[PDB]
Amino acid sequence: KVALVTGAGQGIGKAIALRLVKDGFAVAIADYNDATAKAVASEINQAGGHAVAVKVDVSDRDQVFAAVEQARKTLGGFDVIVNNAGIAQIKPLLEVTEEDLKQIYSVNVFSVFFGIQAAVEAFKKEGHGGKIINAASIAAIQGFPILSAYSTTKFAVRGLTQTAARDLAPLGITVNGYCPGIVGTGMWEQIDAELSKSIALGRPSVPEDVAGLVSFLASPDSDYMTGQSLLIDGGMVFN
Amino acid sequence: KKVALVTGAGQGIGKAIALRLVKDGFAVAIADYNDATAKAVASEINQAGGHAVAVKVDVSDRDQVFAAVEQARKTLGGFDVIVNNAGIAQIKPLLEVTEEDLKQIYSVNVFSVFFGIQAAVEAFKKEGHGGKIINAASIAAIQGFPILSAYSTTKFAVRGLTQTAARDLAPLGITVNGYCPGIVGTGMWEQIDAELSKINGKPIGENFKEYSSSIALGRPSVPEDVAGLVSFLASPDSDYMTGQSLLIDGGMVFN
Amino acid sequence: KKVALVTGAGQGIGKAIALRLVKDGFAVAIADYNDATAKAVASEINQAGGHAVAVKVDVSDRDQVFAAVEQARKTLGGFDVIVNNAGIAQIKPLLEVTEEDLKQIYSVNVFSVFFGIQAAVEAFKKEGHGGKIINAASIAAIQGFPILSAYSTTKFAVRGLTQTAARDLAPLGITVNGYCPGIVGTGMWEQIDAELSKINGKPIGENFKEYSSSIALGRPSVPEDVAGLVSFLASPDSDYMTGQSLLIDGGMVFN
Amino acid sequence: KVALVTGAGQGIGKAIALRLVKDGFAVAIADYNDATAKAVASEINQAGGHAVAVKVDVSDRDQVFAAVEQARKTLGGFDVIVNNAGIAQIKPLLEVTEEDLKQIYSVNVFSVFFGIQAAVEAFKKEGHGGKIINAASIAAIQGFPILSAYSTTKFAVRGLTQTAARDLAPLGITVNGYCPGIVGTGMWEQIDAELSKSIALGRPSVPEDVAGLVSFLASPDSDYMTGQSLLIDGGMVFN
Ligand SMILES: NC(=O)c1ccc[n+]([C@@H]2O[C@H](COP(=O)([O-])OP(=O)(O)OC[C@H]3O[C@@H](n4cnc5c(N)ncnc54)[C@H](O)[C@@H]3O)[C@@H](O)[C@H]2O)c1
Ligand SMILES: NC(=O)c1ccc[n+]([C@@H]2O[C@H](COP(=O)([O-])OP(=O)(O)OC[C@H]3O[C@@H](n4cnc5c(N)ncnc54)[C@H](O)[C@@H]3O)[C@@H](O)[C@H]2O)c1
Ligand SMILES: NC(=O)c1ccc[n+]([C@@H]2O[C@H](COP(=O)([O-])OP(=O)(O)OC[C@H]3O[C@@H](n4cnc5c(N)ncnc54)[C@H](O)[C@@H]3O)[C@@H](O)[C@H]2O)c1
Ligand SMILES: NC(=O)c1ccc[n+]([C@@H]2O[C@H](COP(=O)([O-])OP(=O)(O)OC[C@H]3O[C@@H](n4cnc5c(N)ncnc54)[C@H](O)[C@@H]3O)[C@@H](O)[C@H]2O)c1
Repeated sequence: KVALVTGAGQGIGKAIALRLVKDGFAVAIADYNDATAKAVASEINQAGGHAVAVKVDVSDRDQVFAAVEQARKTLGGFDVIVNNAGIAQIKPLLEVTEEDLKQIYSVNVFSVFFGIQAAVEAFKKEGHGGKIINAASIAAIQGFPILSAYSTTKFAVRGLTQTAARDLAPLGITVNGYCPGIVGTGMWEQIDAELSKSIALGRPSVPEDVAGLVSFLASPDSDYMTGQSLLIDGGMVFN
Repeated sequence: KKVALVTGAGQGIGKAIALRLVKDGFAVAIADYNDATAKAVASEINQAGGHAVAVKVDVSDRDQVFAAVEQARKTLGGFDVIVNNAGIAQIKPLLEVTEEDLKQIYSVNVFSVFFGIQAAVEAFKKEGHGGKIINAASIAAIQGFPILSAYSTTKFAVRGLTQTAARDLAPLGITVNGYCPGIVGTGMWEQIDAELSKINGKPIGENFKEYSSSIALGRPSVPEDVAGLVSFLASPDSDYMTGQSLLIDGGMVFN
Repeated sequence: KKVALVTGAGQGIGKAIALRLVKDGFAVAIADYNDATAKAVASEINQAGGHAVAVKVDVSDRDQVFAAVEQARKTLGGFDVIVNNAGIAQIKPLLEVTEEDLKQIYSVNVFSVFFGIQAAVEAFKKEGHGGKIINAASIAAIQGFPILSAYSTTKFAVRGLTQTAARDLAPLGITVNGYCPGIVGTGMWEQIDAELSKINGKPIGENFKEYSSSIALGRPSVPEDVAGLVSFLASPDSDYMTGQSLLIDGGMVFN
Repeated sequence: KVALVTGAGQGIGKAIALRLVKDGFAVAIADYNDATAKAVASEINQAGGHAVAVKVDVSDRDQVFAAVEQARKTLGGFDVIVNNAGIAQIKPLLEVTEEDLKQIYSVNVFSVFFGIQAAVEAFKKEGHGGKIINAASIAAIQGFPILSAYSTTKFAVRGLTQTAARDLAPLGITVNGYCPGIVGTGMWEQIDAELSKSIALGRPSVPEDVAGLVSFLASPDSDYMTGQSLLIDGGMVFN
């Protein structure tokens, strides 16, 4: 069984990739950062797993298709895609520009359209169904202040997860999403700095928290679940 | 007299909204990319005793949106309400959606609302008071629709924007709410039904009926249904409501 | 003149709703278990030119609810709107909630709405037309509140009832919607704040303030805020809306 | 590790119980039907697992507490409770009586209050946190026609899951729920008969579908998730 994870060079994506390896997947480590992607892939291969690094800008449709097919050929199948890559824009709502919007929507939303399309083609090529797993956010469930552009892209991903699930279900292809809360990654190590210029369980999130949920969404135990965006936020928003 | 600007007011839901707001006592800027229909609606209002001005604007263009709001503020002598209503539909199987499709529909359906919010906030500040921002979402913003994936995702984005902007702008005394129509017999559903017909081979009208079979109240919607809700959202009775996307869909989805 | 019955109309939100519906032109039945306040509010309406009757009813009693609606229908000469507003709050840590607590609050807050719906539907049929059913939910029906578990669960139940009844009754031309107030300074929050104070030791008023810190618009709610929404829900402008629970909470939760 | 599952004599509850056994739990089979409960418990024990049958009417607070403590003593711990027992009332909205409401609320809602309270006491006794897992329904997310009383009880359970999660999180106790769709069990083999007098994946649900989700909710992989009601309905409602 084969999975491709975008943004897997670090943070949540990396934790997801390592957990899927533990679960028995061969994993394509897809990232625009080929240095971290190759480092993660090498770590997996050293430890006896099976991984390959693929460089891709997920806002580029051709590169997304190329990444999926490369994964499929090299790893010998294709069963799961995790559309995880994304960026945060910490800019006041009134200061958001058209260029900002074009960038963040291409990276956070169009990428998921492209990933869905490429994955479905690979599933068909392999002659079976599959699982599409999308990174949303708590900001996809309740809009977050000063992260206005970001929030709206994650709402769009939530919507995409629903509509794609409806359309692809007859093919035996499911589409679900995960909604992290506040996770101490590089993303929040930039949100932190830009913000300067609630959790029921009473602790911030670690990438492994999300990885555990994605393990379920990649497993047969989630076969009959589709179109859902699941919160693993330590109890911030209830849905 | 308070002042409202309604985008996409040349026809359909926007036109109905504009006419109802006139009835409620607003002076209204009729904003549309279609100059002829905008002028026609404005003329129809002025000849029936109301006060309206036509403003040609492509809402996907930020500079034009600011220009439209400023023109409304100057000509009508105030600015109290903006209705971000203009939008388009795309009808295409998910796997066939192109990057160009996405760039177009997000520009028109989503970026436009960012620009409308920004322009209105600046106008409210120049007028020295708060205000109301009202966004056209959709039932497709609550549950994603089959064969209209691009459209559905833009409306989800508008729903999210309504929430986020409501949080951010509340300290300024500015509220942000949305309306979610169901299946409304406008030019847009004429288009949707026709394009669905080409895809699945069902005769003209049949797709409209099947998408409408889910409606509890047992009839499709008319633009006036939506105008009534927007009247509330433009009135002082909605002053303490913000961040909400309200369904007036005859009972298709419950939220 | 159309006819509305409002339960819990002796004081607080119910009283404000009743007075606003009178302003809108309804004849109103003032329904309350408190006979004195019901009579007082009815008298206050009649002495100011409106038309009202006081009806003593325990809404947890099905026979009394039917009797109250029938009395309203006969005395006021019609029946068009019912507002199921009467309710109580309990304030108690989750692990300390008793079976007797549950039996009481579900009887008053939930079963009452079943009975109101049933009584109103029968009345609408006797009058030979459709109608509007309007239920008091809560922000606690959308997100469960700490230390008010019993109350929160009853309001979730009312939210569900609003949806289910909307589906079932739509063919009869009867709509069912709900309103979700936020933090409203009534006798109920006087009680809640006092009981929370006894639990966590914070001075009177401080719990009310902390529960209100989440409000985007930066002020607690007054009953008039809710009355404005219910005015819309009682008006023809909401005819095509059904099954919805609408938040007017100053921006605490977004739905 | 020890789990108690109510309504485990048959249907979804039984499937949940058997899956938790496979996962390594000792399981208390709790039911008002002691015959089926004892049969399921015996099946588990015969196969090398560890189970005990407990008779309980979950609408009876004292019996719920007694069942939990019996499980705790006999099986040697207490880590998970699954509040699964419930009934359906297929009665027209206008025909619903006060007696109907008293019955269905005591069985479907009060039971979950009681189960939560009893489980928390056992968790404290054992000196650790735990997992509370509640059976909601698709009818808890969108109200279902002609199942009006039922729908409202499941909405209440959804609300209870949220509020209890908020209150119990500081104790390291989580509360989540599962929302089955249309499952071919004895319950729908009564709803079927009373109804007489949409699924994206294009097939009805089997009890094992739900069991897979509950396995996740009983596992460490769900530790950071709380207050959520998760749909596994084959794509009927999206949340
Ligand atoms: N961090 C949080 O608290 C949080 C909360 C909610 C949701 N999320 C979501 O989870 C996902 C992962 O977040 P994270 O915190 O690990 O982020 P991160 O910034 O730590 O990692 C992002 C990774 O994606 C890669 N990437 C960025 N843009 C790319 C592009 N155009 N093409 C290919 N790769 C690209 C980066 O190189 C990086 O390796 C994101 O979608 C984020 O929106 C994160
Ligand atoms: N069933 C429905 O019709 C339905 C349902 C849900 C939501 N909505 C939403 O309601 C809104 C109005 O829909 P409608 O049915 O009245 O549509 P319509 O096609 O009848 O009218 C759209 C109007 O917007 C104008 N417009 C389009 N693009 C523009 C641009 N870039 N700049 C300025 N003006 C532009 C058009 O000229 C036209 O006058 C839309 O946002 C739509 O998404 C409609
Ligand atoms: N912050 C808030 O006050 C708030 C917030 C959300 C929802 N609500 C809901 O709004 C509704 C009105 O609340 P309020 O703040 O005006 O309450 P309140 O306590 O001020 O008034 C309640 C009224 O209901 C009457 N009543 C109580 N039990 C009754 C019974 N069994 N039969 C008949 N009448 C009965 C009382 O006599 C009283 O007149 C309630 O359903 C409440 O749950 C209130
Ligand atoms: N079957 C479905 O399609 C469906 C859909 C959504 C939700 N659910 C929920 O899943 C849960 C399990 O449903 P199911 O279909 O397996 O039901 P079922 O009728 O097949 O099994 C119910 C079990 O609970 C037991 N039980 C009933 N009342 C009890 C009481 N008072 N005390 C103790 N035990 C009692 C019964 O003896 C039986 O063993 C229920 O809560 C139901 O509401 C079911």
